[PDB]
Amino acid sequence: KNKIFSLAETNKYGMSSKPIAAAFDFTQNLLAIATVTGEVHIYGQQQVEVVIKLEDRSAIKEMRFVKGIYLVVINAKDTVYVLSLYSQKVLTTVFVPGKITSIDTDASLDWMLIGLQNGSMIVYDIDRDQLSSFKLDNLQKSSFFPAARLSPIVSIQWNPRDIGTVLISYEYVTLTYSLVENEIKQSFIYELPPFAPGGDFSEKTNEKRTPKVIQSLYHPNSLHIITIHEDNSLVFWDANSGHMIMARTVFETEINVPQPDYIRDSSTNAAKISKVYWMCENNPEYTSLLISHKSISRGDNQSLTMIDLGYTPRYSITSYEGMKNYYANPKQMKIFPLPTNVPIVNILPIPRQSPYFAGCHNPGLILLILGNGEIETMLYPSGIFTDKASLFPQNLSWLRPLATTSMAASVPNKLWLGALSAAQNKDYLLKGGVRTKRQKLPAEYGTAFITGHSNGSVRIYDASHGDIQDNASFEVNLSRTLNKAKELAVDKISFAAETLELAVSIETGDVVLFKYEVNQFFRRFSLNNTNGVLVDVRDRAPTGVRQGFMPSTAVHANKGKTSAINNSNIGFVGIAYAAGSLMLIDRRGPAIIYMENIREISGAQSACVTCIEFVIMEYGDDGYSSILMVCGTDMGEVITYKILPASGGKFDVQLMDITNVTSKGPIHKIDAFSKETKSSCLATIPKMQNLSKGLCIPGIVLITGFDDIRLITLGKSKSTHKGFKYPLAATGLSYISTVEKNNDRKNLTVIITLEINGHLRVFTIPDFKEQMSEHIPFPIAAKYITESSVLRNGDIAIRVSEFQASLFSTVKEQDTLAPVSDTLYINGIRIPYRPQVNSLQWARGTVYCTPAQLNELLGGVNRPASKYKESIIAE
Ligand code: NA
Ligand SMILES: [Zn+2]
Repeated sequence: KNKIFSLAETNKYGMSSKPIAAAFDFTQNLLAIATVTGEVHIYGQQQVEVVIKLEDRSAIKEMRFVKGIYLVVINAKDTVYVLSLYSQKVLTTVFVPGKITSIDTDASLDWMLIGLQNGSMIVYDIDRDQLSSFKLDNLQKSSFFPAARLSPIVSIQWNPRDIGTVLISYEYVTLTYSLVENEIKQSFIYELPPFAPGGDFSEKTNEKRTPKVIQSLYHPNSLHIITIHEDNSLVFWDANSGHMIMARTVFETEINVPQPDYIRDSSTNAAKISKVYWMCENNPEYTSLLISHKSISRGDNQSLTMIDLGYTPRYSITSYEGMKNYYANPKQMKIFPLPTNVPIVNILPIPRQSPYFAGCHNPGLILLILGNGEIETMLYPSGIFTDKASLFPQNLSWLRPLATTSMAASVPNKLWLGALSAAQNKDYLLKGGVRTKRQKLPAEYGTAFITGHSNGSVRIYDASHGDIQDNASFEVNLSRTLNKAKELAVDKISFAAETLELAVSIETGDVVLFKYEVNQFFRRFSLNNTNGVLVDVRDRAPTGVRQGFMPSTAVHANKGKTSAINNSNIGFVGIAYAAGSLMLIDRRGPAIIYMENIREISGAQSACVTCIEFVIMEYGDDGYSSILMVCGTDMGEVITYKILPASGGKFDVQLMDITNVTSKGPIHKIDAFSKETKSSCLATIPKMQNLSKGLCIPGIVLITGFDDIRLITLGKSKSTHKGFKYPLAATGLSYISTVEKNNDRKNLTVIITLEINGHLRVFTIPDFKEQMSEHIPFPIAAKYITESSVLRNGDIAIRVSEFQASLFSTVKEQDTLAPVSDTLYINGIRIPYRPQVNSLQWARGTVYCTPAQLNELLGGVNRPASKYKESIIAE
């Protein structure tokens, strides 16, 4: 009933599925990340983010930004899509005649080279949506190995300084090809004589070998090239003479020389090479190689290796031996240990100097997408990994690193907005696009989101995209507060919205308290230093932050993991431990005012308290309101405590009673409302101050069990209950206002419920008359569904999966403005001049070719004008 309620999704957070591939455009300075189900997220400065969903739900293999206005996306079905960063829609879909095994594009060119399984190479005109007549047959079969198996094209790359030359690798031969002269310029075939050790994974060292090629790359100067093979061999060649300069691996050289008495001196089990990147610094004369390794076993066997080659000797005055010396004695080699044992699925360097040199021009950061969906960021060349949420839009923080817990709360905008105004994100990395202003009409309450991570970090921000809320956020790190590096996974979180206080529990059982406030402005700190349970960590506050969530106390009970926590809005914090202990702390102090193991009080077989809540209402029938701490146990028991203002501003704790309320344990949600006004009875400072008035407010407490809800009156026996067909995921009370008369404001208190399978319901209380019944529109993960939070205005924040959350509204009538999108493409940004062959490095030998001339070669003299408005715009 009630035309008042209607289910609608208001917002999405994180990603609807696992990230699988990424790309970056230097010119527009935008980051694109694609998922396993065909969605493409494009990010820019601050919170700029646009999502484009492909018709096909197939996974994305590769993406490239071209001409600064197009995004080329290729899915698993070898279907090529071309997206417009100008109109934010798909411009064309193309099915490729064959299996795509390699490609290459260039930010300044309209052409994409495509290698196929059959070893052929075709060229596609991205700008005019047409295939070129230019096609290459399998050169390996026709010119080098006719009797060999039909080889596919393993890799293709545009010559860094000459758009008219391309580097092509087949399995057993690599070669440079001139599109202008239409002929093979040079070839390179890596052969090992008998007794040559070869790469770490080389087999039958006794015979002659031609180890398959897995990748080919041009040296930034374009005069040398490297070929990497299956045995892990790294071979450097002079691109013009074809002379093989030197063959080596990460640990040795002269691997091409026969050594019948060779013995592998390695205390490190080899890791097969996955991919290689040739980087260069601001000044192209300095370069380095970044190498990734496919794991063996399954334990952190995925580290990155960097070989800094330093200054490249001048080509014209360096002998082959000089060059061999250059490659044999790197300026430096360092291994970058990956924080995780999870396999890397995609590596993307983030260029800082220009879009050239295959997008590796002075990258100060490397983006990594892991098989589990986590996204890592490693500073280059330092190798320092960072999880600073502030570096990218907040929606990406759900991935860096994955959230282990989360919640949402209705917070009063009064002080909330003041805190956000002073917390704008001023140090994000991306610069592209413009965030479209989406001003949200004022409200007394806003929505705060809070996430915990395996990292030990906790992110805090507003779920809205308003002027002040959109780009504001806070991040607190327990690794600092605790001077710890392992065992930091956030287990539970409690956020007191009225006093902006925070309680964080970690996997060890320790709990740290924080509070939004002004800040005070050793390396030996350890919780085990003192014998006290309350450890002062006030001085462990973040250095340069004038204000924010500052730490105060660390709770070191040494009582195991927590079973429940609740930072009240009245200075008290309740903490329960799986082992049975129950603790009550008064922030005024701070001090522990109560601590007993509830197992010695249970009438049932209660092992621990599974839920804690603070209320101010009449206990039983004593005629006045009291401060009551209500606790639900894993066995359906409810324990009620009275918190009484005592002498010297302290408080006494009095156990009122323990009652076995339901066989549907455990109790995981507690709430309350007044019997007459049906307004919230959760404890608040103003309510606490009113105690001196001696008012009496009888109320009803809601006890949420496994699959049943109990309505009870504290201190009384009578009650009611409502059972559900499916287990309950989350419940909560909502307070709504409905106009109807002439300007009459009639409020309504409803309870909203979410079952673990995704079904959502709204009921009026205490009669429990259903007002709405609908299922969430998509599959939801049982694992995270229980983190969901019902909000004060009828909204509900739901965690759908490991990387996704959605905000839903249940109240139909709402002040909704038509959806709007951010701007991605910015006009007038000039794409720099591509590097050219240094007449100073290799004078002559090259054949200058302008893009105009390349366009004629590949497109023909009568190349049509494109049908895209984007073609002319991009000039
Ligand atoms: Na926001
Ligand atoms: Zn349903």
